[PDB]
Amino acid sequence: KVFGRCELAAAMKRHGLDNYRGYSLGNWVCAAKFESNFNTQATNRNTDGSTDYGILQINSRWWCNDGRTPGSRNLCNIPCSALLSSDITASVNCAKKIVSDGNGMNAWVAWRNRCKGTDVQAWIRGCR
Ligand SMILES: C[C@@H](O)CN1CCN(CC(=O)O)CCN(CC(=O)O)CCN(CC(=O)O)CC1
Ligand SMILES: C[C@@H](O)CN1CCN(CC(=O)O)CCN(CC(=O)O)CCN(CC(=O)O)CC1
Ligand SMILES: [Cl-]
Ligand SMILES: [Cl-]
Ligand SMILES: [Cl-]
Ligand SMILES: [Gd]
Ligand code: NA
Repeated sequence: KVFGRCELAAAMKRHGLDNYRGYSLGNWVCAAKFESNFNTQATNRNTDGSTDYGILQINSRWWCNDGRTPGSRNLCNIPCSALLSSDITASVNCAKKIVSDGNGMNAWVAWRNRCKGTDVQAWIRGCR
């Protein structure tokens, strides 16, 4: 699924993501745009052999199981494929654990380089 901007904001906000660990709703929509292009099916291979999955490109090294990342952890206790769903529940619960773990939204390289220190409220401007 390719989400529109307001549509993803109202989904994220209904799944509790808004001001989660003090990160405003504009920070999450910002990250999703630059991680996946709002596209739930997005995948990218990393050079160590793991893969990033879904709208927030969640890494198979620590967080989910795809059966091809040897001696890796599955801390969200899900298959990688679950994070490719049009229903963003799996991805959201999975991003709550990651952003809680000590490093915040710096886990998202696209968030750090393109949204941190900018006008993030611009990403929800106009939405009801
Ligand atoms: C709502 C309009 O913006 C729709 N839009 C009209 C064309 N725009 C003109 C403009 O953005 O004023 C120029 C191109 N546009 C640049 C950008 O938006 O950054 C990228 C494509 N956009 C993506 C999007 O906007 O979500 C869809 C088409
Ligand atoms: C031509 C305009 O599209 C210029 N545009 C600024 C104004 N946009 C317009 C809008 O989308 O209504 C609103 C703010 N915007 C939210 C979003 O667009 O998704 C984030 C910043 N954008 C990033 C991008 O375009 O990728 C910078 C370029
Ligand atoms: Cl915001
Ligand atoms: Cl594996
Ligand atoms: Cl923080
Ligand atoms: Gd824009
Ligand atoms: Na894994």
